[PDB]
Formats: sequence, C-alpha cells, structure tokens
Amino acid sequence: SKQLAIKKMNEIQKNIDGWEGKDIGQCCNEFIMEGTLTRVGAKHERHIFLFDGLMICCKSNHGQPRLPGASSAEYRLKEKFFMRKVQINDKDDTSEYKHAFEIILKDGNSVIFSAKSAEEKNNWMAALISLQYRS
Repeated sequence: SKQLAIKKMNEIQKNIDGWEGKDIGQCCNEFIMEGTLTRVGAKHERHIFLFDGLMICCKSNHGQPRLPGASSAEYRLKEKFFMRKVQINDKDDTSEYKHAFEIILKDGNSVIFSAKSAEEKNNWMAALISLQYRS
C-alpha cells in the first residue's frame, strides 16, 4: 500500500485549490495548467490539472445521478500520471480542428490530448515543454 504518490494528488487538489497562479508544491504542483483537455480527437474531454510535471484528470464516473443520498455517489478524481520524462509534439492538421498534440511515454504508450480551444490546445503543449527546458 505505498500510494504515498497517489495520496499527494488529494492534498494537491485541496491544499492548494485549483488555479494557475498560486502554488503549493516546489516543482510538482503550482497547477501550471488548470483547465480542460481531452485525449486526441475525442468527443468527451475531461477536467485536467497539469502540475508543471504531473498530469491529473477528473470527470464524472457514472454520469450525473438524479441526486446524492438516494442510491450511492461515485464522483471523484479520474486518473493521474507523471509528465516529466515525456515530450509533447505537434501535427499538421487543419486550424479547423484536430489540432491537438501527441506526447509519448518511454515505456510503450502515447499521451495524446486535445484542448477544446485554440489557445487551450497550444497552452498545455507549452506547459509541458516549458518544464522540460529545466525542471
């Protein structure tokens, strides 16, 4: 039960709130990108929180229920990863859409995401190569 790393996200989403200005971590928080990002050209993106090195995401699990206190609630964080040894690249799609970014893991997967906007797209992509420059 060594979730000491997965336990930080909790104290990171409540001990510092959720924004892109204040920061509680030294080099693994400060929510470098608190907004919304998707996974490539998906139709259901999810909330995201970039910790200038970490990559967390949140979203309703069983959709929104009629009301809490009736059958059971399951709302909570979604998934989390380590965005520090990864690199975000770009593609040659059309300004119309599909202009997301494709990051890759060094194990055998690819962290491709897509913001529902123009600045939001190039936003998370820059928050990644931004930490690589140094952190």
